[PDB]
Amino acid sequence: HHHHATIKQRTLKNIIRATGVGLHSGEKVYLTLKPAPVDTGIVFCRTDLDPVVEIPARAENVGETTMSTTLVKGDVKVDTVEHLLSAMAGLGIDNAYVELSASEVPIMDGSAGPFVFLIQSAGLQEQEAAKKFVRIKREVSVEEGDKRAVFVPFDGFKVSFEIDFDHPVFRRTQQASVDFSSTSFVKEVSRARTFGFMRDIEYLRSQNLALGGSVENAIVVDENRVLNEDGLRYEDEFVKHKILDAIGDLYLLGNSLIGEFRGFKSGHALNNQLLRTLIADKDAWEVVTFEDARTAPISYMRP
Ligand SMILES: CC(C)([C@H](NC(=O)c1ccc(C#CC#CCCO)cc1)C(=O)NO)S(=O)(=O)CC1COC1
Ligand SMILES: [Mg+2]
Repeated sequence: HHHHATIKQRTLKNIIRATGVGLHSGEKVYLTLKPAPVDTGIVFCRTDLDPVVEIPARAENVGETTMSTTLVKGDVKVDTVEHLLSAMAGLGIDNAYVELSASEVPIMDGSAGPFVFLIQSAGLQEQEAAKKFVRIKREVSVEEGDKRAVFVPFDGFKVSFEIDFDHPVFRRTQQASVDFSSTSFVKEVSRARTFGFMRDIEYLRSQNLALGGSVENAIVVDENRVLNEDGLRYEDEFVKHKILDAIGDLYLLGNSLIGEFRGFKSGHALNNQLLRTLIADKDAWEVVTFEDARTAPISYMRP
């Protein structure tokens, strides 16, 4: 028959298994993504510990936001969740358990591409409960110096980002806007790899960071050019990756957004400051569901 269909929560149809290396720790890590019940959200599970330590991927659990987005509970951390969370958000996955055998999510090829491929191969499962969205109803802005991150009301979901690197590799706009109620996360953004400049990578290594980085999982830039012999996947890959990171960091809200995000030189730390300010300002957002997908401002691929 023909009639209104609620937009439903989604989990995984099948389990996903992957093995990789942490970008910063260099450690080998085994990843298992599992389906989860309605209203679970995304939950990270350190299965190398006894007992297993579980950390919901929510803004309140964000520890340090230095080089990557890190979740903390007591003395236990899960590092670099942003790229996997970007894949979850981009495919509309509400509920899943993410089991990790080590403290850091594997970096894969530096983008969300391998995650979206593994998830879409396994397939998604719609669940018998309405999907909840957080709708921006007032402008919310956080700044620190010359960095800015803002939420604005928008009947859809749209992310804009601008970076301002003074570096010969950008002699480029350093700006991109993507409307995901219109274009596709998989198409526009998922394949954008992380990047680092050699000067900063050298410092990071001296601090026991970036230990797993290489041309196999990152765009590596020296003082003048990209060192990866096979080049860039997009002419604006750097700023597309900033958008990927933003989508992942924003999914620490625990629900998909109906609104617009605008980032100027933002990063994990300011992104999370923006989420904490939004959450505290309950006049600026509300939780909504859609009983008829045909009238909703957002749509999703077939599962
Ligand atoms: C883009 C970022 C937002 C971020 N990437 C990292 O932290 C990172 C660090 C090291 C490496 C590496 C390597 C190597 C090698 C072999 C040669 O020896 C890659 C990526 C991110 O994607 N977070 O999600 S960044 O902060 O701008 C990254 C700075 C550092 O310069 C710019
Ligand atoms: Mg990143």
